[PDB]
Amino acid sequence: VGCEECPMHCKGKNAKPTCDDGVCNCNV
Repeated sequence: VGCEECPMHCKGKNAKPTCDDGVCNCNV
């Protein structure tokens, strides 16, 4: 995953993606 490829991976409704040291992660 990546910062420019996060939205594609994690996609829901109340799940916002985040970038931490090149580590993408979606929470809220």
